[PDB]
Amino acid sequence: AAQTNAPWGLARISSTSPGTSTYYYDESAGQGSCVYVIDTGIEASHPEFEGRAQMVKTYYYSSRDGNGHGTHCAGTVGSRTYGVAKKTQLFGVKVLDDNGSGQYSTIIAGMDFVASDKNNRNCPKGVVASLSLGGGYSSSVNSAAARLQSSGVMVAVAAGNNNADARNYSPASEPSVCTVGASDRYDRRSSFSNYGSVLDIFGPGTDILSTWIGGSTRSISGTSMATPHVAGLAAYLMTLGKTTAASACRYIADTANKGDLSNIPFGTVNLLAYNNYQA
Ligand SMILES: [Ca+2]
Repeated sequence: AAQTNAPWGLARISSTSPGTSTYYYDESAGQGSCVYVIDTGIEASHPEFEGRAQMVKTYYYSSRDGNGHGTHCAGTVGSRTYGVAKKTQLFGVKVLDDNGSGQYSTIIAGMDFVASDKNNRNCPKGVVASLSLGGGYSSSVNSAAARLQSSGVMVAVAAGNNNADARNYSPASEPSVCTVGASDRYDRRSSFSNYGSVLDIFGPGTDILSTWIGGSTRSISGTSMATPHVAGLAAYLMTLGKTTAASACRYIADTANKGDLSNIPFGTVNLLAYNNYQA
C-alpha cells in the first residue's frame, strides 16, 4: 500500500532517506493486534478511528479526553489518515487528567490494568502499550512498566522532553521497555528530546499531524509523539509475524535506519525506526 501526501513522520518510518512524503506499508496494517494508549483518554467517536477505538478504563470522573493529547497519540498509532497501523484496535486508559497530569500511583494502576485487561481482549497477533508520559525517577513506576512488559505486552515509553539523560526519568529509565527519543524531519534529534544509553530507538517527534478532540486535527511536538510511531510500528510488525511482544523492541532496533541522525551523543544509539517494507 501507498498513502500519498502522508504526514512526514509516516513517510519517514517507511523510508531509508529523509525528504519523502508517501507512506508505504503492507495492507495488513496491524489487523489482529491491539494497542493500549495510556494517556488522557481517546475520543473514540472520531471518524478517523472508524469504530476501532474504545475507552476501557478511567481513574477520573469521566473517560472523555478533555485534553487532546491521548487522542493525538492514538491517531498516530492507528487512525486511518495519520496512523502507522491503520487496522489495529485501540484501547484507551485515562491515567492523566484533562490538564495532562497524573499521580504516579494512578499511572502504576493503569499499567497493572493493561497487564490484566489484555486477557479480556482479542489480540491474536499481539498487544502493545504506548506510554506518552513521564516524570522523575521512581523505582515503583519503573517496576510497573517492567511488569507490563514481562506480562507479554510490548511497552513503548517516551524518553522525555528535558534535553537531558533519560536515566533520571520514569518510566523512560526502565531498561526492559522500549524507550523512544524524538527526531525532526531533517533527521536531527529534536532539540527537547532526552538522550542517553537507555534509549532504544528514535521516532518522528517534531511537528506531527494527528487527530485531536472535537473531531479535529493538529500538529504538535514531543517524545510523546515519537512513542506512538514506535508502538504502531510494533503492532504492524506483529501482525506481519516478524516479531513478538517480547522481541519487538530488539527487532525494531535491529532493522532500524542506522547513522541517519545528527546530534546523538556518544553512548546513545543512533537508530531511527523503519518498517523495511518492500512492495
Ligand atoms: Ca530498553
